[PDB]
Amino acid sequence: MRSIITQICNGVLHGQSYQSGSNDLDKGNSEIFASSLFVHLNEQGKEIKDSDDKIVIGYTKDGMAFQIVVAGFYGCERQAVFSFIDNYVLPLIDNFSLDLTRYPDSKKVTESLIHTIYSLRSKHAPLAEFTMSLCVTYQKDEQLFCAGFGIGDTGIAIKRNEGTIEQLVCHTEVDGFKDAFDNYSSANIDLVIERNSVFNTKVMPGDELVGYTYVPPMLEMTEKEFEVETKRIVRHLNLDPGNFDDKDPLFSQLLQVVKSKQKQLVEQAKETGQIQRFGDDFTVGRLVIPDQLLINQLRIHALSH
Ligand SMILES: [Cl-]
Ligand SMILES: [Cl-]
Ligand SMILES: [Cl-]
Ligand SMILES: [Cl-]
Ligand SMILES: [Cl-]
Ligand SMILES: [Cl-]
Ligand SMILES: [Cl-]
Ligand SMILES: [Cl-]
Ligand SMILES: [Cl-]
Ligand SMILES: [Cl-]
Ligand SMILES: [Cl-]
Ligand SMILES: [Cl-]
Ligand SMILES: [Cl-]
Ligand SMILES: [Cl-]
Ligand SMILES: [Cl-]
Repeated sequence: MRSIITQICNGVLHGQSYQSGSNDLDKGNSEIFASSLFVHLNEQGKEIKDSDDKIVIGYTKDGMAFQIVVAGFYGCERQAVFSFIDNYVLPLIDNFSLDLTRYPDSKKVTESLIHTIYSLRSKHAPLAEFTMSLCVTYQKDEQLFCAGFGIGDTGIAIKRNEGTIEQLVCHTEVDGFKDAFDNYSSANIDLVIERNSVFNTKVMPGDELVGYTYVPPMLEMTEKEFEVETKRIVRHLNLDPGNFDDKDPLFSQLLQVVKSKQKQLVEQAKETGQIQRFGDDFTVGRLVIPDQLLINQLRIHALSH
């Protein structure tokens, strides 16, 4: 492949966490963390399945940064999902960045990419059923932008250099549905796209993108609820920025806030001394937007292989 992958996590073994460390190639700008927040207690309140999440972070051959955040539906399909991302999604990213540069309407470019992903999934990976968000940088008018999307329940937030956190891709919930890259959702792709997230924004070097699968739901807030005709309620869920401040990286603070909450949940759960079951796979990725010097260094690195 031509893209530079600086961090990748293909699931994590039951009972284990994964901490990627930094990659010197991108000066510590990218990292992954992956832990299960699944809590499963017997009647006596004692503790009793591999992760299906995948994150990929890297840079195109042109130095443009991307993050892909994926959560598979079913354990027995995890390899099909993981393979589909490597074989079919990753190779699209360079041309997505180039098209975003070259065409006027980022929304049309992104929509077209989503249709293409659904097409390839149906032609080449029927067992790859998953939710996914992604984003890539691109250069236009001597500025740097970031565009992408999310279908399903994964999220991407950004903490800007001055400290404000905003949501780029929300966790979308649709009454009675599970919108995803799957056979079911592929019957009405444009409706799925309109009720999930597409984004395009200006970014500056040092702005920090944080992608995530599942967070404990009391850490989110409802940014919007709306009715969709096909008579269904859609909710867009954001990371509640009240749990964060301006000083530390958002990746750092998310892991802290989740850990502290999960500690409370596990303690509550044990002390009820009853059956409890809740939580899911938690995987988080960090991508700091590169400056022009690193972008150049990456382009050169990609040439030599
Ligand atoms: Cl471990
Ligand atoms: Cl399963
Ligand atoms: Cl595949
Ligand atoms: Cl590639
Ligand atoms: Cl293209
Ligand atoms: Cl646009
Ligand atoms: Cl857009
Ligand atoms: Cl399709
Ligand atoms: Cl398959
Ligand atoms: Cl430019
Ligand atoms: Cl949003
Ligand atoms: Cl849903
Ligand atoms: Cl449709
Ligand atoms: Cl706030
Ligand atoms: Cl710069």
